[PDB]
Amino acid sequence: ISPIFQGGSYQLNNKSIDISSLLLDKLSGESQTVVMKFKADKPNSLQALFGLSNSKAGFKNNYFSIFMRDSGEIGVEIRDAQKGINYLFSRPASLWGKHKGQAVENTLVFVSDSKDKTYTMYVNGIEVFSETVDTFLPISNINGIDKATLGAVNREGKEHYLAKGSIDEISLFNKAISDQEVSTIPLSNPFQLIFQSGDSTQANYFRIPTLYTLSSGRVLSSIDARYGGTHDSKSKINIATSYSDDNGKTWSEPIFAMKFNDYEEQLVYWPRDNKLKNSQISGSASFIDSSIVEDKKSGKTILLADVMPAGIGNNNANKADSGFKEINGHYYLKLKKNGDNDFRYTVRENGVVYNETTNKPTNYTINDKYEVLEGGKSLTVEQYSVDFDSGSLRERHNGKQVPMNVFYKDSLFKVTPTNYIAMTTSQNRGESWEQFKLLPPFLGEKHNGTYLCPGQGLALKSSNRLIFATYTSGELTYLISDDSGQTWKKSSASIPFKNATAEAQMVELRDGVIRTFFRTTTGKIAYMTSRDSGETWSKVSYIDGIQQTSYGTQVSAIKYSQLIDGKEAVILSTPNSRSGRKGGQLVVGLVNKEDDSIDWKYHYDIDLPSYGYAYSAITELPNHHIGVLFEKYDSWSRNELHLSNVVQYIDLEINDLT
Ligand SMILES: O=S(=O)(O)CCNCc1ccc(Cl)c(Cl)c1
Repeated sequence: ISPIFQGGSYQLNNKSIDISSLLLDKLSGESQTVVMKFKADKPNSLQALFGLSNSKAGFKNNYFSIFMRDSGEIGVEIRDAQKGINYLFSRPASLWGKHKGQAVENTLVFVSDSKDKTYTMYVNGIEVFSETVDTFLPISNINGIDKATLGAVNREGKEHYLAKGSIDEISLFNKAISDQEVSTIPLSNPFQLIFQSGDSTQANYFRIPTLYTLSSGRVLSSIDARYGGTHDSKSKINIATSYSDDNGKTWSEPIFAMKFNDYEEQLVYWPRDNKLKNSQISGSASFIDSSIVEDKKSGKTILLADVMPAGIGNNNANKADSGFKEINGHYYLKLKKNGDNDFRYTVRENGVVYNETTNKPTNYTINDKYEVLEGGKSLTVEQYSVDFDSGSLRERHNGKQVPMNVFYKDSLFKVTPTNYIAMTTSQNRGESWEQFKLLPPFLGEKHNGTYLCPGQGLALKSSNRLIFATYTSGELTYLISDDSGQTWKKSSASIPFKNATAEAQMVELRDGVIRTFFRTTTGKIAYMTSRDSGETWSKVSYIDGIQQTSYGTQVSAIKYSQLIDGKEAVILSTPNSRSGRKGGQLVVGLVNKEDDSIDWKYHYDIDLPSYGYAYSAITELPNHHIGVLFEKYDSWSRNELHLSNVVQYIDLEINDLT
């Protein structure tokens, strides 16, 4: 249907615009849709875009408003004092501000549906909230409404929540338009989604993006598909991948690179209220933090991720145990059987489960998918599904049987409750992945494993050498392979931090010269340099000119293929802020050939300083553009947990950055 009101090019310069005469007598019935295209690249701290209000003395709490905050949060209020109703619905990190230096046209669609008693908000083609109430309040049924306002709310004759921005288009409809109709509204998005709610992963949330450009020109991405809200393990998390064959313009339907099936892959709306938001899937095995590299020699793509057995995160990982037993320089995965107090079993060659107390082998074997077989027959466990139907999280059997895996809660044989690193490979550039294999311990029998640095591994240009950075307490532990990842050795590099989340990414400055940039606890990004392709490492220095928070954020980095201002260049991606994960930047550094020092010359503002930016992935696309896949929200903040579709991808050109 057509709009009851349509207007455009309104400039909101800290002065509201009265449209009461044009709009109020048009409103009819109890269901309404608002469609608004607006820019706000210099918003006030808290501002209303649109208001319907009773402006009379004594009715200051009788109004409907669409408001935003300078954090990028969008919301509505719907208030009527006589009815005793004060609704506020909102979601953080729903907005764009600027892209390539230009103000972004956000497309907002608000649906107020009296039939279903539901208020739904979409921004830029993303549903950010849908709220059903017992007692519905039509937005124009508020007692004594006498003003329709853009850029403020009129309360008792004064302008509240004054806005700075512009409304290029606004339309209103006396109908709650369907999800279908909403999907046909044209958008002006500066970004795209690779992974998203409702896709093949069926995860409602994603974190920890990666990007890597393959030699064929295919661009590959991996990511944590996170099911139990955005929480780090313990949770259910799979690793998913998607690729683009047209320089990032379109992306394949995701597949899994690493997956467990002890819990159903469920799209769940995780509670965001303070009482329940820390609910956590607590009995699922999980993966977390993936990293990708390509091997020139074999042509294989290699992907590593951390692996957790059921119930396990870094918080409760058996810190004193690698989970392997050493025998004659070889390492065997330990196993505990149902009923034993200790781990009296190991997995030997060909997956033979072996009893250690009596050195007898068993009739049990572990296959290649880490599944348990008895006498060659595959054992099963009943799968779990989760729900909040009771008003709190329940995890329960769902009637479905799945292969029994040693990482599962219900398994006859269980691995040690600690963190492992898994490896998988693809021989078709991400069209399918092999069953994963555990990497061996690198720091000994009684040391728990290191933590993978998410992002990229490094394929040295002038050799077959492959390197994946990992971290543990007191050091970076580089994993090095010269045989297409069939065997790995470690190279330890001390860092002056204990228990840091020292997420590190590498660039090859020139042949055999590696600079690693890493997250610290000091508020500055650190780096170290190797000049012998990763064998030995320099002391730690720090970058001036970029700020991080005390707890730090992952930093991504690449060596750009083309010279800039006649110099070799490196590009870093990180938030730039000592306050939160916001103020995303790409920082372009030029290498000084005299000494390999880096002059950080150009800073590109990804979006507003106050808008969220967290973990990130950067790659040079085959056409020399820059692809960026990043968490567009504050993934540390306890207020921005469990948001859908905030991991987003943009395309940039070098001239945009400089
Ligand atoms: O808190 S954030 O800095 O956003 C993410 C840190 N995640 C680190 C990490 C790595 C591996 C595991 Cl298993 C866990 Cl639980 C946490």
